[PDB]
Amino acid sequence: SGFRKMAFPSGKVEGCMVQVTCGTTTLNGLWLDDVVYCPRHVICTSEDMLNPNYEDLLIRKSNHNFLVQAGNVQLRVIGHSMQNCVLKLKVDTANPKTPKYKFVRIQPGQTFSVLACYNGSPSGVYQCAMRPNFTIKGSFLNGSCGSVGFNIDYDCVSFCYMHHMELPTGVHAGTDLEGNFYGPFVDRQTAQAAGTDTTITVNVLAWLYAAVINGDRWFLNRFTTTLNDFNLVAMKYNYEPLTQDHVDILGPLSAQTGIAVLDMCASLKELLQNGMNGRTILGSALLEDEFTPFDVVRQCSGV
Amino acid sequence: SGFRKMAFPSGKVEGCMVQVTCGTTTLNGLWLDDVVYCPRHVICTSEDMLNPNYEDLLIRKSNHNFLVQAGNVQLRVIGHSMQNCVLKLKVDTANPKTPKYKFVRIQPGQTFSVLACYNGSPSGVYQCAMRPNFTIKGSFLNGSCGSVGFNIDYDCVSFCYMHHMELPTGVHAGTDLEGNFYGPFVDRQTAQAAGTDTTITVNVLAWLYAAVINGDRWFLNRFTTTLNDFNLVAMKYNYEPLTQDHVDILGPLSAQTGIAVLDMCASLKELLQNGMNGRTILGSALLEDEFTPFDVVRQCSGV
Ligand SMILES: *C(=O)[C@H](C[C@@H]1CCNC1=O)NC(=O)[C@H](CC1CCCCC1)NC(=O)c1cc2ccccc2[nH]1
Ligand SMILES: *C(=O)[C@H](C[C@@H]1CCNC1=O)NC(=O)[C@H](CC1CCCCC1)NC(=O)c1cc2ccccc2[nH]1
Repeated sequence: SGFRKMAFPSGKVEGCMVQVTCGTTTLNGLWLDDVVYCPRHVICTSEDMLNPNYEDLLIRKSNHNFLVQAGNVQLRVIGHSMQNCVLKLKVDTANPKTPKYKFVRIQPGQTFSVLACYNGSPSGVYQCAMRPNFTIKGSFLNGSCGSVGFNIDYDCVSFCYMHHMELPTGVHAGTDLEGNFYGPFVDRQTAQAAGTDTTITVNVLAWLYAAVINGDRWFLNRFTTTLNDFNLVAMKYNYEPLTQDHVDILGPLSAQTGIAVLDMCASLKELLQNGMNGRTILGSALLEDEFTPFDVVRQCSGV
Repeated sequence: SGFRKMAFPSGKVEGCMVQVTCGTTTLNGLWLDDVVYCPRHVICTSEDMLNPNYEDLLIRKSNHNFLVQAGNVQLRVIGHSMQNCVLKLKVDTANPKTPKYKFVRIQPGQTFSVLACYNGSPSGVYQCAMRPNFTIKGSFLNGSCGSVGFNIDYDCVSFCYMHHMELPTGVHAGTDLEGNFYGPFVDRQTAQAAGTDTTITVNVLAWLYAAVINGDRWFLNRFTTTLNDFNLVAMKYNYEPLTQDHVDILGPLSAQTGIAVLDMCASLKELLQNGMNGRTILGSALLEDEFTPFDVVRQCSGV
């Protein structure tokens, strides 16, 4: 029993983290085979953060301008190139700790683990969701750029996020490992800001199922609703619409608990219209939306 | 910016996890140098869980009754002994991945990271506090026994918890790595249950400071209180008393924010008597008590 925000074990990613320095800027890089991946804004000086032309900035660089350090061993850079908003630094040594890996872009509402790093040294690991507005609510200080987000399946690491910047509201923006930003954000200085966000409905329903599996039942009721009537309520409370595919994805949890999805939707409707009346669910006084149905199944396998 | 429940990177502990089987019972062990540590209840059969005599059960065992597997390599057991509620299985190979380590017993109100494991394979990592009643609110299924809790300081792992059992309320109980239980719990079948718990006041104040550092200020006020008047309120709301040592420990966070500790105590008094009036702090609608002052400083270093 119990239900925690749980990250994947981070050792396979720890063995990939390095430090990259260009000029006076230090951030992290990801070393896989003989390539180190990092944010291209490592090459930007304070004097040209408004409208950097990265193609020009990079043409003016040589391999020796990039200092890469893996633990206390310097890696020699033997090529450099840009891939969208990431740099690829070819080094003369393949990482002996390279795990099986993939580069996968995730969807809003999906979750992943972040290994926060500074100076190429891992500091902490935590779980995050990609919000509907393509930001993440992370925990990142100066120096954390190049830290990555990932999921692990069997022994394969699927990297899905590299950190680039913090927006004015304190949420975070970055790219996939092909260097393409999540959301309408750019690696230059603007007034860019997080757009309106919404709550991830299917995840809230998954977490209510987690709660039932863990013995929290007070929010259940004898009612059911139709999908259309539920989505009218969802729209009123800034929740994403629930689709039949979402209902299908919740099938296993519904079977395990014996509570039909539209029955649980009636509970969620009542929680949105009435609140919790001083009670808690899985130790929270808010409806939690950063657990996917797969996260719940993985963690609450057989109660 | 941002504030997350963050665990320590788990790779140094991943390299220590093994599987231990005795009879039909499989759980996890911790392999350090040439010793594997695991819960002694691995030797208990279903027929003697009410009043096992572990001294007798172990005298009837031989080394070959213990099957230890590290990845897909079997380790040969060459000695066995009991240390309080842990078994020590001497094996014929020193773990080449042994980190620098210590065995440290923690205090209630202290936090640590748990590497949940099954069949000697790490599954997830999360942060936990030792409650005042010496339970932990973990996430553990069948097979998780022998999973450990730890903190990391520089490159030294301080192991502080090994998992043994779940209580009837769904919270968890275990030992330090010397095999001594946290709290009034035993590794035999009884009606034992978690005793009354309380909220960790100094941790709530630390988290309010984290919130201020992260831009949540709505709960601040112009008032201050005395320590005695605050502790009268604490007692009414089942909070631990706040000591002058706690005030001293909060010194750095108070200096960084410019908010005196007894000024923040006045805010906490108002939150306990009035509630939050529909607002949130660091994404929570409850007062959070599983971050220590050190956790806050480590994560919110320089905003
Ligand atoms: C890389 O390590 C950091 C990570 C920041 C630091 C604080 N918290 C984080 O996540 N990235 C930055 O500091 C970027 C660097 C820019 C260089 C030029 C191209 C764009 C990225 N800057 C910011 O994250 C930043 C600047 C800024 C100014 C005003 C409001 C918000 C804001 N965010
Ligand atoms: C080891 O892997 C497990 C971990 C449990 C499983 C479910 N969640 C956990 O944390 N440990 C157990 O199953 C113990 C084994 C006992 C063997 C004999 C000596 C004491 C431990 N049992 C329990 O955790 C347990 C049994 C039980 C019965 C009734 C109410 C609660 C309860 N808890």
